[PDB]
Amino acid sequence: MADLELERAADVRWEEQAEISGSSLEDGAYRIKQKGILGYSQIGAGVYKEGTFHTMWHVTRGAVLMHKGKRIEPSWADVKKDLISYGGGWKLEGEWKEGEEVQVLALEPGKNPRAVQTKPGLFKTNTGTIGAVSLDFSPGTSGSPIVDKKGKVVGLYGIANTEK
Ligand SMILES: NCc1ccc(-c2ncc(OCC3CCNCC3)nc2-c2ccc(-c3ccoc3)cc2)cc1
Repeated sequence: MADLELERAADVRWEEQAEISGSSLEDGAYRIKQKGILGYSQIGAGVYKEGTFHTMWHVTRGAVLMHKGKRIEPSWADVKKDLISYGGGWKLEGEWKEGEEVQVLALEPGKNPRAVQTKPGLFKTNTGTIGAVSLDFSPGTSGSPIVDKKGKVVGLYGIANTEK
């Protein structure tokens, strides 16, 4: 049994002086940490909204999450979409405009949370036109929330569906 814990990194908010383009319980952004003999290790990042924890399927892999003294049990998951919901249905219905710049609240392992302002790449798909945000963060930065100018979570780092 892998020991997976949640650690709050910061508040989820859009930052006006973020940093732009390239060159890279309650609510908030949490890191996903696994207990190891070697030491603690961050394999993912998660978003906590309306009492529901959202992360990537591959970070959690369906494993139970420990937060404080209380355990966390997954309600819903979608392996093809790489999304896992803990304690409630998916609460993140926020959509990208497809025409505006976004901020990724990156939570790289061992590194302070930072907001970076970038414009997602756009490419066609059979389902719909999808925005792609691709950066050189460590793997353990997967599940880092992506927000619009409104400060709503438009996607999780790892993919950003465009619906205008
Ligand atoms: N681990 C990275 C990754 C990236 C994209 C997909 C993927 N691969 C294929 C795919 O197909 C589109 C389906 C939409 C529902 N109907 C069938 C097609 N979608 C997606 C997808 C779409 C949206 C998200 C997302 C992130 C945060 O909030 C939503 C994550 C992954 C799978 C793994």
